[PDB]
Amino acid sequence: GRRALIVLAHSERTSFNYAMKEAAAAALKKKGWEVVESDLYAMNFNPIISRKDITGKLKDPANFQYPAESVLAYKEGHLSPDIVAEQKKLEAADLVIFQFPLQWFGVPAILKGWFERVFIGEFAYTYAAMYDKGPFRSKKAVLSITTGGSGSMYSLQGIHGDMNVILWPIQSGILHFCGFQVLEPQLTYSIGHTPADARIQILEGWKKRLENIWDETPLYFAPSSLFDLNFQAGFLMKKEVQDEEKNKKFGLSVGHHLGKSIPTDNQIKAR
Amino acid sequence: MVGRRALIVLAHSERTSFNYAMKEAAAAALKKKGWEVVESDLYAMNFNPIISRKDITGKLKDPANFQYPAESVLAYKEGHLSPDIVAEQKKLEAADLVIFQFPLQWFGVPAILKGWFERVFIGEFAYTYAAMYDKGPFRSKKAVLSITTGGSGSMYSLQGIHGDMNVILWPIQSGILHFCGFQVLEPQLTYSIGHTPADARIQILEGWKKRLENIWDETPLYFAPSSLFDLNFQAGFLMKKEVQDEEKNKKFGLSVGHHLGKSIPTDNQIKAR
Amino acid sequence: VGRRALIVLAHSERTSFNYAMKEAAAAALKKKGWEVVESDLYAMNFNPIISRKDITGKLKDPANFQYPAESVLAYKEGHLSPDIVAEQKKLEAADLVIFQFPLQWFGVPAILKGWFERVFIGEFAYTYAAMYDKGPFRSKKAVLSITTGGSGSMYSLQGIHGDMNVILWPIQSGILHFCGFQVLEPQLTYSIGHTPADARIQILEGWKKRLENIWDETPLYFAPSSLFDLNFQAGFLMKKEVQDEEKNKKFGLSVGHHLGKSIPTDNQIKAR
Amino acid sequence: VGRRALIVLAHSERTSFNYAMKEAAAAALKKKGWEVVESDLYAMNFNPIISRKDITGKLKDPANFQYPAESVLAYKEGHLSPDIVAEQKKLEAADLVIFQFPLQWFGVPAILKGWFERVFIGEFAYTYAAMYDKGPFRSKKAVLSITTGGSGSMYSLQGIHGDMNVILWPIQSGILHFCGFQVLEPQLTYSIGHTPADARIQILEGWKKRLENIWDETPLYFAPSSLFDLNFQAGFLMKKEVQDEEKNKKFGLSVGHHLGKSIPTDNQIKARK
Ligand SMILES: Cc1cc2nc3c(=O)[nH]c(=O)nc-3n(C[C@H](O)[C@H](O)[C@H](O)COP(=O)(O)OP(=O)(O)OC[C@H]3O[C@@H](n4cnc5c(N)ncnc54)[C@H](O)[C@@H]3O)c2cc1C
Ligand SMILES: Cc1cc2nc3c(=O)[nH]c(=O)nc-3n(C[C@H](O)[C@H](O)[C@H](O)COP(=O)(O)OP(=O)(O)OC[C@H]3O[C@@H](n4cnc5c(N)ncnc54)[C@H](O)[C@@H]3O)c2cc1C
Ligand SMILES: Cc1cc2nc3c(=O)[nH]c(=O)nc-3n(C[C@H](O)[C@H](O)[C@H](O)COP(=O)(O)OP(=O)(O)OC[C@H]3O[C@@H](n4cnc5c(N)ncnc54)[C@H](O)[C@@H]3O)c2cc1C
Ligand SMILES: Cc1cc2nc3c(=O)[nH]c(=O)nc-3n(C[C@H](O)[C@H](O)[C@H](O)COP(=O)(O)OP(=O)(O)OC[C@H]3O[C@@H](n4cnc5c(N)ncnc54)[C@H](O)[C@@H]3O)c2cc1C
Repeated sequence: GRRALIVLAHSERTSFNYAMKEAAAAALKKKGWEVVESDLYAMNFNPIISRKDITGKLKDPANFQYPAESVLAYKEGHLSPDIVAEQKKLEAADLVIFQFPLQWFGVPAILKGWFERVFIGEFAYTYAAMYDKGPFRSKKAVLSITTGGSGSMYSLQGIHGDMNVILWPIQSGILHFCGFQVLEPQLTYSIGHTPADARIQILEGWKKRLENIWDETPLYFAPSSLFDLNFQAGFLMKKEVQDEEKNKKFGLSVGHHLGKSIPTDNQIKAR
Repeated sequence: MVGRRALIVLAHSERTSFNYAMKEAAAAALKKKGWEVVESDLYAMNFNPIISRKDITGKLKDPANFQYPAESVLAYKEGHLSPDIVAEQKKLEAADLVIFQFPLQWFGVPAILKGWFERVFIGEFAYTYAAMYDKGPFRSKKAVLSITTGGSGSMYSLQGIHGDMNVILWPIQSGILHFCGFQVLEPQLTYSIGHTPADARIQILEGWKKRLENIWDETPLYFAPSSLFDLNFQAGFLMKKEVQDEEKNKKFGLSVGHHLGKSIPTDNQIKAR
Repeated sequence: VGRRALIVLAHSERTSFNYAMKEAAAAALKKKGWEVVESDLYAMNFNPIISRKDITGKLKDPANFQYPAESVLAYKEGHLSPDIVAEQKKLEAADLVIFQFPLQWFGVPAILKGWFERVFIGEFAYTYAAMYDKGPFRSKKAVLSITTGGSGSMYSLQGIHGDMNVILWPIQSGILHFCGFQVLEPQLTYSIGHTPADARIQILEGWKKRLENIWDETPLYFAPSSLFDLNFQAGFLMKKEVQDEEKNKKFGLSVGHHLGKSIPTDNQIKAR
Repeated sequence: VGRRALIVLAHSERTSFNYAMKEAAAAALKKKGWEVVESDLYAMNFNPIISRKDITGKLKDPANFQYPAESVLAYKEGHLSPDIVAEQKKLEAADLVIFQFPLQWFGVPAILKGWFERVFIGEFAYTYAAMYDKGPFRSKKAVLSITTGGSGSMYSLQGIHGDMNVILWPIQSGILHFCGFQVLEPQLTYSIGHTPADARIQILEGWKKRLENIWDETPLYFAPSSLFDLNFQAGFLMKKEVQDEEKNKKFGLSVGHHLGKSIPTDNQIKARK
C-alpha cells in the first residue's frame, strides 16, 4: 500500500483531461494503490491569497505580509481548513499527479492558486532546506499536460519555442524547489485533432506507464551541493565547481545553462 | 506626450506595500507628462480569475460538449461576454502603454493576474492563428513588466541557486505578451525589496519615475520575427528551411526559446540590443 | 547543365491573373530546362520594414544608428538577419530575375519596395566604384511584368496619366540598372479587369512564347557610365567633351538624361 | 492662422536630421497658431501591407477577392480597420500635409508607400469621375521634404542619376495631384551626411522661415483635366482642339505630358508665374 494524489484542473467531465484522470485512478487502484483526488473545479476551490487564509490573530495587521503571517499561522495551527485538508493529502501521498490543460504557457489560474495557498513556508520549503534537501524528497511528482497546438510548434525550430524552457519554472521552480523528484512529463499534443482510435491508444499507453511508474529515473536537476548555501556567498555556484565545468560544452540544466548549450530534452527525458 | 493613454494592472492586496507605491509613482510621473491613466487594481475590484460557463451570458452553441476556446470566440463576435470582461477589453483597446505591477510568486505571475489573462485575452480580440507574434492585434502597443522579488539578484544570475531570470521571464514576455503582438520593453526588476534600507527604496522609486518620462522612446526586446517561420498547419509552424541553413554555422541562438541547441544571447529577456 | 531563374511575385491572391502569370512563367521556363526558384512575398510573410532587427550582432554606434553604414558592416562580418541572407543567395545563383506585380500608385507595391530596401545592401548589390553598367549584377538580366486597371491610351503620350516611360524610369534605371542588371523590355498587360476569360488565356500563351527565347533579346538603352566623370570632386557630371558632342543633336539620351531636349520614343519600353 | 497641418514622417531614428526637420516644422507652425497633428509611422508601428484583415465586416465575394472593389464597399458601409480610419480623419481635418522622408531607391520608403496604399481608398481620396484637379482634396495643399545621401550635381540635368524632376513626377502627379492636392515646391536637402554642422543649422532656419508664409505660395503646374475627354469611349485622350493649339510650341506641358517635345525647366521643382 502506497498512496497517490491526483490534482485535476478542468471544469468539464466530458473532456479528455477527465478521461486521463479516470484512466490513472483505474490503473493505479488495480495495482493496489490508495487514490485520493483534488478536483479543483468540483470543489469550487478558492485560488486567491488573502487575509482570510489566517483565522487567528495577525502579528502586524497594519503592515500585512503573506510570507511572514502564513508561516506563523502554520506553526500555531490556525490556517483556513480548506488549506489544511489539502496539506494532509500531500503529507499522506507518495506520488502526486497533476492533470491539466496548458493555458497561456503555464498552469491554469486555479491550479496556480492552489500552489500559492497550499505550499506555505515551513510545510513545503524552508530557506535552510531548498531543492534536493526539501521536505518532499521522499515523494515523486509527474505533469500530465494536454495542448491545443501541435508538437512541432514547441520543438527547437517551432514558432512557440522549446517546450523545455516552458516547463522549467514549474518543474524546477515549484516542484523540485520543495523537494519532489520529478518524473518525465506526459505530453499529449494537439488532442483536439486526434481521431477516436488514437485517443484510445493514448489512454492505454498512459495506463501501461503507470504500472511501473515508481521504478522510473527522475529528471536531472543540479544538486544543491554544487552551491554555497548562505547569504554572504550569494547562493552562488562554488569556485571549484565553476572550474570543473569551464571546459565542458554542455550546461547542467535549462536554468543552469551557464552561457552554454542546454542538454537535449533536460526537462522532458531522463538521462 | 498628450492624447496618449496608459493602463496599469496591479496584482497585490495591500495598500501599504511597495507594489502599491510603485503604481502610485507611475501614475504621478505619467500624468505629469500629460498621459491619461486608467487602472485595474485586481484585488480592489474583487476580480474573478476563473474561466467558467458564466463568462458567456447568451446561448451556448453546444452545451453538452463545452469548449472554452470555441464558445468564448463566438460570444465575442456576437457581443454577449460577461460585462466584467468587456470593461477590461475596452481599457486595453484605448491604451497605448500597459504596465504590469506584481510580486514574483512561484516563478510566475500571481493566480489573479493569470486569471485576468485567461478571461480577457480571448481569441479574435487578442490573437488569431492567422496573426501571431509580431503580426498580432496589439502591435501598436507597448507593455512592460514591473516585478519585485524576495530573493536577491545573485540567486537569479547565471550561477545562482535558482538559475537564469531570463528563462523565468520567457513564458510571460513571449508566450503571453508578444504572442498577442505587444512590443515588450525591458522589465523593471526590483530584487530583494524587503531587505533594502529605507533610503535605497526612495532611489528606486525616483529611478522608476525618471525612466517613465521617456518610456515611449525605448527600444524593445528582441524576439525572432514571425517572418522566419512557415505559418500554416501543413508545415508545422517550423522555421523556414533556408533560414535553418543560414543559422547552422552561428555560435549563438536567436532568443531564450529559440536557442537552437546553442548559447543564449546574454540577457535576451532583460536588455535590448 | 543550364541556367537559373528567380521569380519575385507581389500579389496576395492565388486566384489572381498575377499568380497565373507566375505559374505560366515557371511552366514555360522549366520545360526548356531552366531551374526555377521563387519568392512569393505574400506567401512568405516577408517583412518589408528596415529596422535595427535586421542586424543580429553588435552595432558599431547604437546611439547614432545609420542603416547604410551598419547594414554594410553587418554584410561583411556575416550577421545580417537570415531572411535577408536567404534572398541574397537566390539572387547570386540567378541569371534571370522576373518581377511580377500589379501597378499600385504609379509604382511597385509596398512589399516589393521593402524587399529592395532590405535585400539590396551596399557591397553586395552596389559599391560606389561600381554603379550602373559596372555594377555587381552586370552578368544578369531582369524583366518587369506589370498589370494595370487602366487602358493603354491613358498612359500614351496624350493620355490623362502621361507617358508610361516616365513612370518606369525610377524602377528600371534607379533600382535595377543602378545595381548592374541588363533590363529587358517590360511585359505590359493593360486593362486586365475588362478582359474576358478567353483573351486572358491568349495573353498567358503569348507570355510563355516570349520566355522560350528571353535570353537572346537585346536590352533597353541606358547612357553608359563612360560618359561621366566618376569621382566626388567633379560631381559625377557628364564630361565636358561629351556635352559638346551632344549639344547639336535634337534627341536626348534617355528619359532621365533628356538634357532639356526630346526623349527618344519608348526609351523604357522598346530596345533600339 | 486657425488652420490644421498633418506631418507624415518616415524615419525610425529620433537622432536623425529627418526627425529634426519634423520638430522644426511643428515649432514654426504652432508659433503662427496652427494646430499640428502627427503621423510618425515608425513610432506607430504602422502596418504597410494590404490584406483582407483591412476589412472587418462581411466580404462581398471571398472566393475572388479584389482589394479595390472590397475596400470601397467597406468604406461606404464603415467597416474598415480602425488604424486606416484614424489616418483618414487626420487628412479630412488637415489643410496642409507635409511628407518628411529620406529618398530610398529613388522613391518613398516602403512604410510610406504602404500608408498611401491602405489610406488612399477609392471614394475617399479619388473617383474615376473626379480625378486630378477635380478630386476630393482640391481645397488642400501638400509638400514633399526629401533628404538625399547623394549630392545635387548627381541629380542635375547632366548628373549620373539624371533629372530629379523625373523622379518626383510619379509621386507628385501620380499620387498627390491625382487625388486633388495642390502641390507646393519640394524642399530638397541634398547630401545631408556630408554637410558641416553650421550649415545644417542654416537649413533648419531656412525651413522654419519658409513655413511662416507657406499658405501664400504658388503651386506647381499640372495640365488641367479640362484639356482631356474624360470618358471611356475617347480613351481619356487630350482633346483634338488642344492638340492643335499645342502643335506649334517648342515646350511640352509637364514632365509626364512632354508630348514628344522638351520638358519645361524644373516643372516639378519650381512654380510658374
Ligand atoms: C484560456 C485558455 C488558454 C489556452 N492556452 C493555450 C496555450 O497557451 N497553448 C496551447 O497549446 N493551448 C492552449 N489552450 C488550449 C488547451 O491546451 C486545449 O484546449 C486543451 O488542452 C484540450 O484538452 P481538453 O481536455 O480540454 O479537450 P476536449 O476538446 O474537451 O476533448 C478532446 C476530445 O476527446 C474526446 N474525448 C472525451 N472523453 C473521451 C474519452 N473518454 N475517450 C476518448 N475520447 C474522449 C472529446 O469529446 C473531444 O472530442 C488554451 C485554452 C484556454 C481555454
Ligand atoms: C505565494 C508567494 C510566493 C512567492 N514566491 C516567490 C518566489 O518564487 N521567488 C521570490 O524571489 N520571491 C517570492 N515571493 C516573495 C515576493 O516576491 C515578495 O514578498 C514581494 O516581492 C514583496 O513585495 P511587497 O510589495 O509585498 O513588499 P512589502 O514587504 O509589502 O514592502 C517592502 C518594503 O517597502 C516599504 N515601503 C512601503 N511603501 C513605501 C513607500 N511609499 N516608500 C518607501 N518604502 C515603502 C515597506 O514598508 C517595506 O519595508 C513569494 C511570495 C508569496 C506570497
Ligand atoms: C492600392 C492599389 C493601388 C492601385 N493603383 C493603381 C494605379 O496607380 N494605376 C492603375 O492603373 N491601377 C492601379 N490599381 C489597380 C490594379 O493595377 C489592378 O487591380 C491589377 O492590375 C489587377 O491585377 P490582378 O492580377 O489583381 O487581377 P484579377 O482581378 O485578380 O484578375 C482579373 C481576372 O482574371 C481572372 N483569372 C485569374 N486567373 C485566370 C486564368 N488562369 N485564366 C483565366 N482567367 C483568370 C480572375 O478571376 C479575374 O476575374 C491599384 C490597386 C490597388 C489595390
Ligand atoms: C534603403 C536605403 C536606400 C537609399 N536610397 C537612396 C537613393 O536612392 N538615393 C539617395 O540619394 N540616397 C539614398 N539613400 C540615402 C538616404 O537618402 C540618406 O541616408 C538620408 O537622406 C539621410 O538622412 P537622415 O535623416 O537619415 O540622416 P542622419 O545621418 O540621421 O543625419 C545627418 C547628420 O545630421 C545630424 N543631425 C541630426 N539631428 C540634427 C540637428 N537637430 N541639427 C543638426 N544636425 C543634426 C546627424 O547626427 C548627422 O551627423 C538610401 C538609404 C537607405 C537606407
